[PDB]
Amino acid sequence: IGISFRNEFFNPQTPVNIPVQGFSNGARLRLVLLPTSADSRFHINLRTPDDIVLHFNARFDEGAVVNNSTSGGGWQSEDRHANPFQQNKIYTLEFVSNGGIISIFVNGAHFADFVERTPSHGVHLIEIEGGVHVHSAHVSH
Amino acid sequence: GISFRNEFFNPQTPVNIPVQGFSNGARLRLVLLPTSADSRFHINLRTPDDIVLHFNARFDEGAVVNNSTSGGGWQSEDRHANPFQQNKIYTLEFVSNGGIISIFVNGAHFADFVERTPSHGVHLIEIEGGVHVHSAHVSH
Ligand SMILES: C[C@@H]1O[C@@H](O)[C@@H](O)[C@H](O)[C@@H]1O[C@@H]1O[C@H](CO)[C@H](O)[C@H](O)[C@H]1O
Ligand SMILES: C[C@@H]1O[C@@H](O)[C@@H](O)[C@H](O)[C@@H]1O[C@@H]1O[C@H](CO)[C@H](O)[C@H](O)[C@H]1O
Ligand SMILES: [Mg+2]
Ligand SMILES: [Mg+2]
Ligand SMILES: [Mg+2]
Repeated sequence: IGISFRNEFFNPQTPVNIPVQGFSNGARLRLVLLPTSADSRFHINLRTPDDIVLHFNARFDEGAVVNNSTSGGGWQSEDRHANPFQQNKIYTLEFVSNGGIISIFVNGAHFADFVERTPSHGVHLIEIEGGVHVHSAHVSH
Repeated sequence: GISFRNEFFNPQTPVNIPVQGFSNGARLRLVLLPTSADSRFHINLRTPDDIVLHFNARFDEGAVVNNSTSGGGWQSEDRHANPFQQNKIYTLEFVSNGGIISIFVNGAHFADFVERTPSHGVHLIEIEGGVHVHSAHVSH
């Protein structure tokens, strides 16, 4: 398992599954991504050992982003947003976690807030799956 | 394969740390406690072909010796006083400055080491010998 002096990795293979030491107190995850036509959805999960704190799901089949989470392994209430992505275009997607709110930006502009339902301090894994190519992934605490 | 856990605690010696991104400004910070288990310990910063810096604390000789390899053979030593005592805690930091690695102990400059081969491609840190590692941290 390799680490980086800049906490950044290029061209990781999907599905990407990357350990992280919590995701709170101002942690930022920056992804440069290209949604693909290989699947009609892709998602990013910020997972603790027990639950998903945030599941961010881009859905080209439904024309939406769906955010949700699990508690005791069951899905909670969905937040639905417009889909800010187009397949085969490049996006910089950032998540920023502080004070129980995970703020989400696309190409530098605020896209949505997610009010977490389980503490993001317990996050231990960043998972990226589905119809998406990850060009780069970076975490700053 | 890859991890954003750039700081970790209490790894067992010997520690093998696969790394990338050792460029100008990169900093390795270790909190260590030398032990009586062996009269020496060392830190190697390696590329896939050579040791860029072998930092070796020696309680038997009363010195730190720095060196490097070319084609697997040792080059010329730099020898310094030993700043460490067994069973005391030290923060040891190595900073790449794009050709000179600057080494600090407890926040004070200890020594510079002039690289004998470029270190851009350092891919592996090893920590071995009579030392307990409380933490390792890579950053800029
Ligand atoms: C299970 C429901 O089925 C579909 O028709 C969706 O429109 C709903 O959102 C549900 O899908 C599930 O939604 C969760 C998040 O709430 C996950 O995205 C899961 O992958 C998806 O199957
Ligand atoms: C082989 C030499 O043995 C003693 O004379 C030491 O005082 C010298 O420093 C040499 O020791 C070797 O030094 C290299 C670095 O030049 C490595 O530390 C190696 O482990 C050590 O045996
Ligand atoms: Mg399919
Ligand atoms: Mg500089
Ligand atoms: Mg400089």
